[PDB]
Amino acid sequence: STGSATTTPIDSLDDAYITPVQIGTPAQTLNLDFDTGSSDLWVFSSETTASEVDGQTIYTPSKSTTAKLLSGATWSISYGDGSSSSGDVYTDTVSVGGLTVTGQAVESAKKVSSSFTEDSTIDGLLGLAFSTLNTVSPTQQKTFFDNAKASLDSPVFTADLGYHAPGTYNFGFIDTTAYTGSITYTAVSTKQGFWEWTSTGYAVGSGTFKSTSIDGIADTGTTLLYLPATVVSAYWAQVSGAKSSSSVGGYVFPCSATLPSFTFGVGSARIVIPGDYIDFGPISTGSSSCFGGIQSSAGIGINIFGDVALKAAFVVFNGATTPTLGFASK
Repeated sequence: STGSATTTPIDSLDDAYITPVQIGTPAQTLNLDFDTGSSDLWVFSSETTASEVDGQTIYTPSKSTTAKLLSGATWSISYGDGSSSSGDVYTDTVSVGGLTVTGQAVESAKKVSSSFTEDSTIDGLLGLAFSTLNTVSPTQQKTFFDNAKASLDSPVFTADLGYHAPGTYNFGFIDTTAYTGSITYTAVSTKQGFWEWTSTGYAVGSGTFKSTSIDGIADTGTTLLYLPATVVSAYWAQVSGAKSSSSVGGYVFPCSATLPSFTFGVGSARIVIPGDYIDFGPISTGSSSCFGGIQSSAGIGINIFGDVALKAAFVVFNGATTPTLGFASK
């Protein structure tokens, strides 16, 4: 089997991407944030505290003839941005782009933090990291990909995120029309539960490539590119007027600037992030200070190849017995 679904930016900055997902019988379609940095499929629901719902589409398990309460199971998650959610668990039929999993754990939110309430375009998350990070207790649950894997033509999914445009998540096959050149594969460590790999270095603009190992995670659920302070300083030093602002919470730059590109290494290959992808616009409405898309990871504890980086590539998440990642230009 295979599946193929279009993923669409939630706003003009590509702050996140939503993908339609069918849950239950008859189908209830919710727009979920596919997140390769976490492993819980959770949704706004008929159980979510009413004051914490503001425009989202909810899953109502009592209207699904295939929903079953997973007795005793609870979940609670906190994300790197400080957001969180928690609730109870149902199993139900979940379909993405024509690919159907029966018995998928659907985590129903009883509580969500303010940032989720405030984003009316995201109805929940669909985790695609390794199932060892799933938060369901006392019986940990499998991700949608883990459940589908055995049935897929090939045990893979791919992320093809657009810049200011829709893109595609495919399951079970690699669309050879969707990228240029060849795909370069690189080793993955699953020890932290993430799609964790080691980039071979970087370049700023037309500058010479620096060979240096950068361990980080491929995370579709993070907007920006988070890299060591040395690397980020070298990038922003090439932008007149750019500076790190403690009051704003990162590097800012004059909105009048033209940004240089940023290249990262995948083995002997190179992925080029155009400068425009690094512009996240005014820090507040009407300001001439703009927020940078490359930021320091020094306060995180891990480097994160988020959407800024991934949307410059066609990315293969290979869930074979020994997982690997593949990157191609496009």
